[PDB]
Amino acid sequence: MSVVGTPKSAEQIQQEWDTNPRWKDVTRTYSAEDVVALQGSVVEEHTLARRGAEVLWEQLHDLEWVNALGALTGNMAVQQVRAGLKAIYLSGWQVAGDANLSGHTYPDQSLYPANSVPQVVRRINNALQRADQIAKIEGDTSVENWLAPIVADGEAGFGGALNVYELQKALIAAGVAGSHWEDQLASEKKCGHLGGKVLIPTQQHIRTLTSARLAADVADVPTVVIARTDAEAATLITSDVDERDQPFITGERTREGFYRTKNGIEPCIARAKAYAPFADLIWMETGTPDLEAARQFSEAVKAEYPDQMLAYNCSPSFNWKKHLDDATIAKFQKELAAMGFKFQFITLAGFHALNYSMFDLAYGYAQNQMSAYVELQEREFAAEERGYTATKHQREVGAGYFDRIATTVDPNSSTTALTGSTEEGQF
Amino acid sequence: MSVVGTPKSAEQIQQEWDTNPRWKDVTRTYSAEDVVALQGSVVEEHTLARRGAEVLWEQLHDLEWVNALGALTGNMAVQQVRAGLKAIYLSGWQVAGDANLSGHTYPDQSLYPANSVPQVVRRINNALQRADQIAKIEGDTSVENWLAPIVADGEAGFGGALNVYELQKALIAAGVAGSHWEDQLASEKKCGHLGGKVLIPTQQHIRTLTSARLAADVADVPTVVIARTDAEAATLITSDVDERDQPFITGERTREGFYRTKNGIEPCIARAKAYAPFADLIWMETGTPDLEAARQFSEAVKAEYPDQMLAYNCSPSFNWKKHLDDATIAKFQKELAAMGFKFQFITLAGFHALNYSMFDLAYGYAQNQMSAYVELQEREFAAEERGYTATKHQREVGAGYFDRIATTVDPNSSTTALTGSTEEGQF
Amino acid sequence: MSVVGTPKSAEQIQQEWDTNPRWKDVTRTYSAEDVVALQGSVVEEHTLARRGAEVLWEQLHDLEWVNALGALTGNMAVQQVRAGLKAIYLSGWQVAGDANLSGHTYPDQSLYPANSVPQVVRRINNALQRADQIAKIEGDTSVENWLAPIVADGEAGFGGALNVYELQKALIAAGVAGSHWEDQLASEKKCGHLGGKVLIPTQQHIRTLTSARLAADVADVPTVVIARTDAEAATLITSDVDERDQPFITGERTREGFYRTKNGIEPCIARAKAYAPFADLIWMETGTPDLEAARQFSEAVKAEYPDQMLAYNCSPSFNWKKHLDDATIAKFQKELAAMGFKFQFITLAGFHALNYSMFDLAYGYAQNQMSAYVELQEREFAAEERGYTATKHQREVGAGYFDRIATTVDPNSSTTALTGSTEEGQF
Amino acid sequence: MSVVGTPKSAEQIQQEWDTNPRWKDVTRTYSAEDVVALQGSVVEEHTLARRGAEVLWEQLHDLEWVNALGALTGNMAVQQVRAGLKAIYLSGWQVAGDANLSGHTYPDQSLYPANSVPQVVRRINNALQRADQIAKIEGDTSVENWLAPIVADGEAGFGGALNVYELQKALIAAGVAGSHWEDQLASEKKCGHLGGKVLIPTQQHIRTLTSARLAADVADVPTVVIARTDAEAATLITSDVDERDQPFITGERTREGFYRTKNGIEPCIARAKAYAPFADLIWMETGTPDLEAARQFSEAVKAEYPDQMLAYNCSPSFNWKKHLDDATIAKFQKELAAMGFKFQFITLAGFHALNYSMFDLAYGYAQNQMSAYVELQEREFAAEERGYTATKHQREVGAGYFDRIATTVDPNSSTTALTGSTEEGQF
Ligand SMILES: [Mg+2]
Ligand SMILES: [Mg+2]
Ligand SMILES: [Mg+2]
Ligand SMILES: [Mg+2]
Ligand SMILES: [Mg+2]
Ligand SMILES: [Mg+2]
Ligand SMILES: [Mg+2]
Ligand SMILES: [Mg+2]
Repeated sequence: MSVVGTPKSAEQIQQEWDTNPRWKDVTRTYSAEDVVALQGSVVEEHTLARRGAEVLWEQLHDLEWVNALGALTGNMAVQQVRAGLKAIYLSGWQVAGDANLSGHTYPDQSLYPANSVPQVVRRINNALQRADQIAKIEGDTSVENWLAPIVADGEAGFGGALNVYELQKALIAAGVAGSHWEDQLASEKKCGHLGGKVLIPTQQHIRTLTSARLAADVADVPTVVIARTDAEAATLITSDVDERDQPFITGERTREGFYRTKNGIEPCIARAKAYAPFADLIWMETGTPDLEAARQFSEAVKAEYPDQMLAYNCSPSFNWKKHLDDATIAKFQKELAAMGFKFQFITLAGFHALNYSMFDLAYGYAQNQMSAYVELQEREFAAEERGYTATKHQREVGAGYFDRIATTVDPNSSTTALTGSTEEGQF
Repeated sequence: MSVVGTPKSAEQIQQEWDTNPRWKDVTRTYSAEDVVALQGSVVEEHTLARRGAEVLWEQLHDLEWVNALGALTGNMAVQQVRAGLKAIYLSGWQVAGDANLSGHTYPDQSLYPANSVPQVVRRINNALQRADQIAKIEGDTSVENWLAPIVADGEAGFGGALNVYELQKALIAAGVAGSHWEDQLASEKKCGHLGGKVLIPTQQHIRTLTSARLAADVADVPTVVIARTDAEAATLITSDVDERDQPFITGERTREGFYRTKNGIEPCIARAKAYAPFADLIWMETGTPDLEAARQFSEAVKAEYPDQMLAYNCSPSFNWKKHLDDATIAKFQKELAAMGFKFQFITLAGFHALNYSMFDLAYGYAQNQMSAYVELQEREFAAEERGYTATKHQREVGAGYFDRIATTVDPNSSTTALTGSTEEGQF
Repeated sequence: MSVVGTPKSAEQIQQEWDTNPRWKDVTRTYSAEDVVALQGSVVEEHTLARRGAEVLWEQLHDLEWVNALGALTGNMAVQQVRAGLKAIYLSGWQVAGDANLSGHTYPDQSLYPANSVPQVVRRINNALQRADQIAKIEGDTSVENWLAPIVADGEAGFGGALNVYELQKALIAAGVAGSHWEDQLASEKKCGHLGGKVLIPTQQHIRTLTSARLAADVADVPTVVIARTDAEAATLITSDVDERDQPFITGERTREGFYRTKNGIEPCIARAKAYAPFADLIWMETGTPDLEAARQFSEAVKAEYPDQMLAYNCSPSFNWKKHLDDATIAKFQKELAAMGFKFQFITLAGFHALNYSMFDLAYGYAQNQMSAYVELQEREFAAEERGYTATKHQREVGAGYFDRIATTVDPNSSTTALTGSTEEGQF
Repeated sequence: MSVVGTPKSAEQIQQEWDTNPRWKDVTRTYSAEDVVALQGSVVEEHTLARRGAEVLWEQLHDLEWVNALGALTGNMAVQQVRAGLKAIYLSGWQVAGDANLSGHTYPDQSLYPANSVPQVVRRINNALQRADQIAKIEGDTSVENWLAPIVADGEAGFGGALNVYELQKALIAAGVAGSHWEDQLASEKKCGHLGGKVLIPTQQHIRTLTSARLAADVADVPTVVIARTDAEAATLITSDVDERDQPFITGERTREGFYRTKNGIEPCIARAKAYAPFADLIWMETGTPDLEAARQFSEAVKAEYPDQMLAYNCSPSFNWKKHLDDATIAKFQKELAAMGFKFQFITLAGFHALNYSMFDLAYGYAQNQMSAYVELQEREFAAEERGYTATKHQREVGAGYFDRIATTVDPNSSTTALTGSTEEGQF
C-alpha cells in the first residue's frame, strides 16, 4: 500500500518518447526498460525541474529568442526577473570565482567541489520562490513568472560518465531547467576563452550527453540538454581513437601523451553535427563575437539539421568596442536570433556588475564617506519608476511574508517586525 | 612527544592581562587559571584572527577613524580593499538576505543557521588571501594590507551564553578581527530599524559579552568585542529581575509574559555604562542619523568612561537627502569621529550596490541587449585609471597564480591557462 | 502559463480537513485561506515527506505498535530496515554528539546549526533510496518497504515560532515523516535526562505545535506532529503568565528571572491534555523506565482524549537492569503498546552501537592485530544466514547499481567495477 | 605593520631542507624561492597538521610499526584512540559509502565532492580535541596523546595537478598528518580491489606527488606523503608515452583509446622505485594477503632504497580464512613490520564495525525489543574494565566540559546540565 511516487511503466515512457513533440529528433541509445530498471520503486517528483524545463522549451519556441545574464547570488536572479528577463544563466566561471563550496577564489579550471553549481541552482530557486511569495501577499501581478528557468553549467562533468550522471541528477534535484556540457578533458578543464584546452574524442562527449539525458529520464523530467564544443581554439586531444577526429590529428604528440589537433570552425561544425542527435541546443565557443562566423556555423549545421536550435555566448571576455561599432552591437542579438541562436547569454554579467559597483561605491566612500553612499541611494530612488523595489529592503527579503506567518500562528503576537519600523516611516 | 601548540601557563596569561596596554580597563570576571583549564593540551594558532585583531586595534588608535562597508561576497571585500578601505563589515542582515547556509532569503530575525556568518568570514579571508597572492606574483605593491580586519555580526548569539561561546569560537577559527553582540532576545531578534523588539536583562548581556571574551581568551587571540544596545526603540524586555532595568519597567506585562519598558536614549546610556567594562567598543542603535543625538550619547558615556571608544551604524534604513543637506552629509563621519565614534560602517552597502547594479544592467539588457552590457564594460575600462583591475577577469580570480603553480610542478606543461587566452589577446 | 505545481483552493483544503479521517480531532486555529495565502504560485511536491507521513500514519493504526532505533548515519538506517524495523528515529542528541554541520562534538543543548537534522534526514532517505535501487536490480524482494518513515527531532525549535516553522519546512523538504517538539526554552535546552531544564508556558508550546502544523500545511503534506513535555523533571519555567501553569509555580525566582515550579507527573498530565488537540502523538519524558507510571500517565490523558496516541522513549540514559528484571524487560514494549504508546524508540541506540563496536574492535586490534578483525569478519559471514548483506561491501554501496548506469550509457565499456573485483572472486 | 604570519625567507627554507633529517632523500624538483613566491605575505599556521605530521614521522621511526583502523565518524576515532591506537586512517571508500558532502551512498569511484575527505579530517580532529578537553578537566592521563595523527585518502587527485594541490591544501587546513595518492586515472578511479582500473603514466604520478609536496611546503608543514600503485591488478593504461611503462604495453587498444598492459608485481616494483624519491612511504595494492609477495616487494624496493618505508593495506576486501590459517593471521602484522611495512591499516574497519553492530542490534530488537538493547548495554558495562567510557554518554560528548564553560561565565547559574541528570543518578 501507498502509491505515492510509483514509477511509470516502460510502455508509458516509450509512448511519451514516441508521441510527444518534445522528443522529436532526440536519440536515446538506451531503452525505456533501461530507464525503469534504474528508478527503484519510488520516483521523487522534481516540481521546479519539471516546470522550469517545460517553460524553457516553450519559450525557446514562442519567443524570438530567450536571453539571460549570469547570476551568482539569489538576489541577483531576483533583480533579473524583476527587470523583465525570462531565464537565468548560471555560470561555472562565476561559481569558481565567487560562489563555490570550497570557499576559495578559483580560475575556471574545474577546481571547485562538484556539488557547487547545484547548490547555487537551489539558492536561485529559493530566492525566486521568496519573491513569488512576497508578490502574492502584496497582490503584485507585475511579474508573470517569478520562477524563470535556470540554465546551468555542467562543465566537463568532473570526471567520467558517472560523474556527469550524478551532476545532472543533483542539478535536477535543485530545480534546473537546462544544463550544458562541453567536450574538454575535465582534469585539464579551461574557460573556453582560456588557453591550453584539451578535447576528448567525439564519441566520449556523446557518452556525456547520453549520460545527462539518462539522468534526466531516470528523474522523470524533460531537462533541456545543451552540447558545447571547444574545438575552435583547442589544439590538443586526448586520443586519436575516433575516426571523426582523425582528419584533424596532425600526428605530433606532447610530452604528456596528448595529440596535437588542427583547431577552427571546421572541427566545430563536424562535432556539432555529431552531437546534434543528442542535444536540444548546440553551442560553439568562439574567440570573437563575429556575426559572419556565427552564420557560417549556423548554416553549416542546419544544412544537415534544419530544425536544430543553437546557443550563443556573448562573452565579456571580448572587448566589444575594439571589434565592433555601436550599430552592430545594438542589433547583435536580434541578428543571431534570426540565424537560429535561440538562447543567448552574457556569462560573466554578474561578476562584472558586482565587482564594478562595489569598487565604484567603495572608492567614493574612501574619499567622501556618506556623500558616495547618498549618490547610490538617489540612483535607487530614481530606479523606482522602472519597477525597482529593493529600496524597501525589509520587504524585499520577506519581512512582510514572515509577519504573515507570525500573525497566522498567533494573531495577537506583540512582536511583529514591520509594525513600527524605519521603513514604514521614512520610505 | 611533540610540543607544537602547547598552551601558555596561567602565570603568562595573567602577566599579559596585567601589563599589555590592550587590556587596560578590560574586566574579566573569570581567572587566568579558568582559561587554561578549558584549553586541553593543544591550542590551535589562529593566524588571521590574531593578525586581524591586532591590526584593527592599532588602526582604531592610529587613524582618525576606521570605516567600512557591508560585504557579503569575497569579491566585494576585495574591491573594498582595492578601493582603499582598511576594514570590512560583515552584516548579519545581508547574510540573512542573500548568503546563509540554509540557501533561503530571510528577514533579519536570526532565522539562518548559526555557522553562516563564520562561513562568510572564512570566504572573505580566502578572497583577500588570493588577492594578496596574485599581487605578490605580479609585484603589485599598491595595497599595503590585503588582509583587512573583518568585524562580523554575532547577532544575539543564537541562544544562551554557550551558543555565544561557540559562535565566537567559529568566528575566530574563520579569521575574524572583531565581533558585535546585541542585547535582544535571540528567539525574537529584529533589525535595529525594525519594530517591536524585546531586550534581555542588563546582566544577561554582560554574561554574553563575558562569554565572547572567554571564547577569544581560550582561543588565545585578542578579538575586538563590540557591545550593541537596542534600547532606543525596544518597548519590551524579557524580565524585570535586574535592578538596573527597573527604572524603565512600567509594570505592564503582555500576553507572552514580556514586560513593557520605557525606550529612548536614557536606557541606552545606562546600558552602555553597564557594558563598558566588558566591551572594546559600544554601539547605540539609532532610529535616525542625527549628529546632536550621537553627541548626547557620546558625552554621557564618556563622562564616566572617558577612554571608551564608540561605534556608529550609518544606516541605509534612513533617507539621507530627506533629513540632511549636502554639507551635513559630507561632514557626518568626520563629526562623529571627533566625538569618539572610531568605527563607522554602512551595514547594508553590499545589498544595495548588488541589487541596484544588477537591476540596472538587466533592465537595459531587456530593452537594448548588448548595448546595455557595453555601457558597463566601458565604465569598467574607465575605472582602470582609479585602480580597478577586475576588467581582466582571468587574472582577477587567479589564473596567473594557478599558472605559476602548474609551471612550478611541471615547467614543461602544455596545458597552462593564460597563454593563448582572449585576455592576453584583447586586453 | 504552466500549471505544474499549482496550489489548491482554500475550498479544496477545507474539505480535506473536514473529511479526511487523518484530521479527526486536529485543531487548526488558522484558516484554509491563511494556508493558501502563504503558498505563492507554485507548491513544490515533497514525495518522500508525503509517502513517509502516509505510511507512518497507516502503521500507527495497523501494527500493534511502531518501534524504532536512533540512526545517525545512512548505513545505520539501511541496516535497521534490512533487519526488519519499519520506522527510523532521528535523535538530535546523536546529531549533537557525532553528526552535525558545525563538525563539533556537542552535548544535547541545541548548540549545533539548526539545519543539521534536516541534512541527516536527507542523508537517511538517500541511503534508503540506494538500498531500494540496489534491491530492484538484484531482484531482492525480502524487504517490502525500503523507504521507512523517519521521525526526527525538532528539539525546542531553535528560537521562536518562525524558527520552528523553518525547521519543520526544512525537515519536510528532506523527506521526514514526523517530527517532535518539546516545551523547553531553546536557549537553555537540555537532554530530557539532563538537569537544569527550563519549561516555557503551556500556550507558548501550543504556538510551537501550531507553527509546525502550519508549515506542514503550507508544504501540503500530512506530517505527523509529536508533542513532548519535559515537566516531569524540570523545576524552572520562564514565566508564570499562563494560568494553566500557575498551580505549580512556587513563587521563588532565580537571578536569571526564571520561576521555580513543582515538577512531576501532575504537570505532565496537565500539559499533555493542553497539547492533545495540537499533536498526533504525545510523549512524556520520564526519569526511569516504569510501567506503573506509564499506565498512570496513559490513563489520565485518555480519560479526556480516549483515542490520543502516545509515544515512549525507552531511553539508554536509563540503567535498565538496575530498575527491572529480565521478565519485565522482555515484556516492556508490548505492555506499553496496550496502554496506547504506539510509537516507541531507543533514542541513542546508534551512538552506543557505534562506540561500543569500534572500542571492542580497536581494543582487540591493539592487542592481537589481525586476529581481532578476523573475529569480526567471521561474525559477519555468520550473520549472512540472518539476511546480513554488508559483508559484500561493494554491492552494498551500489557498485552493481552504478555498473548498471555505466553499461546503460555505454554497453561496451571496458572500465566496469564488479567484473574483476576481489568481491566477485572471494565472496 | 604586523609581523604575524610573516613567511620565511628562501634561505631559511633551503637551510631546513639541507639539514633537517626529515628531508633526507626527499627530491624536490622545484626551488625554495618557488615556494616563497606562492606564499603571499601571510602564511597561516596549521597547528594540528604540523603537530600531527611531526608525531606521525617520529612514531614511524620509534615504534615497531604504526597501525590504524579506518574511521568515518569523529566518535569512531575517539574510540580507536581510547583503545590505544596511535594513528587514524581516513578511507575514501568509507567516505564514498557513508560520509560525503553530497549526502549520497556511492561506490569507490571518486564520485563525491572533492572537499569531502577534508571535512571528515576536520571532524575527526574536532572529536579528538573534545576528548582531550574532557580528559584535561577530568584529570584523566590514561591516554598520552589524544591528537593521534590522521592519514587520509587523496584518491587520484580528482583531476589534474592543480586539483591535487587544492586537495592537499584543504587536507592540511583540516589538520591531516599524512595523505596518500594513487596512480589511477581519476575519471575512472576504482577501489584497489574493484575491476576496470586504468593506470596513468609513471611521470604523471610523479607530477601528482610533486604537487602534493608543493602544497605542503607552501603551507609550511612537513606532511607525510604516501605513494600508492595500482599496477598489480590494473590491465589498462591511458598512454604508452612513458618509456618506463612501455615494457608492459601489449600493443592492443580498447574502444575508448586505453592501452592494454601486463599487470603484476613486476610493474609495481618498477613504479615503486620511480616514486620512492617523491614519497615518504610507498604502498602496493594487492589481490590477496600474502607475506611472501610482501617480502618480494619489500626486498626489491629496498635493494635500491634501503631506508624506504612501506605501507600495507590489510584489506577487508580479502576473505581472510579462505587464504590463511590462524597462526599466520596472528603474526601477519608483526612479520610485515620486520620487512619495513611501518604503516599498516584496515581500510574498511569502520564500515564493517558500524554495519554489523547495527544489523545485530536491530535484528534482536525486531524480535525481542528491550531484551536486545540490554544485552548491548551489559557488554558496555563489562567493557569499562578495559577502559571504555561511553556508557556515560553525557560526559562522553562534553556535557561536563560545557558545564565548566557555563560556570566560568556565571558560577551561580541555575541551568547547568550534569547536576540533576540520570547519568549522575544511575551510572
Ligand atoms: Mg563554464
Ligand atoms: Mg538535436
Ligand atoms: Mg545584524
Ligand atoms: Mg570598555
Ligand atoms: Mg533531542
Ligand atoms: Mg491529538
Ligand atoms: Mg581510497
Ligand atoms: Mg622516499
